[PDB]
Amino acid sequence: NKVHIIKCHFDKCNKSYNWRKKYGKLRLVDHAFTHVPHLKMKCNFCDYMCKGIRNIRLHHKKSHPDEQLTGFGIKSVVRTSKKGKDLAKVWDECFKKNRVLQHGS
DNA sequence: TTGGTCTGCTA
DNA sequence: AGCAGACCAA
Ligand SMILES: [Zn+2]
Ligand SMILES: [Zn+2]
Repeated sequence: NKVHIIKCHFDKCNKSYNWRKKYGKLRLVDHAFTHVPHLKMKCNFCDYMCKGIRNIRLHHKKSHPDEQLTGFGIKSVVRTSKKGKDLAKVWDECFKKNRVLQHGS
């Protein structure tokens, strides 16, 4: 579980992250989504909107503590979003070239 | 908010 | 495994 330098390969982006296998991909997925125009996470309990899985979960925790029901899992985003193909596409454009992001290597 | 870092378990 | 909840710092 050593530290790896993960680089975003999207056009004109110089973002990089210190990353370990155990971290998982939340921060990386959210960064890829910043390259998706007009993509927004809408709160299912009010008119709040934001970008990013981490942010919408923080909104749920702070603004809706009576809703014990949890937000979406990271492995549900691609397969249930109407723009899921675009989301998986922007992930590949951003991070696919980082070989260590592959499972089992 | 976001980054850097951390880790128990539906281990 | 790595999700996803956690901390503090900026
Ligand atoms: Zn980027
Ligand atoms: Zn809300």
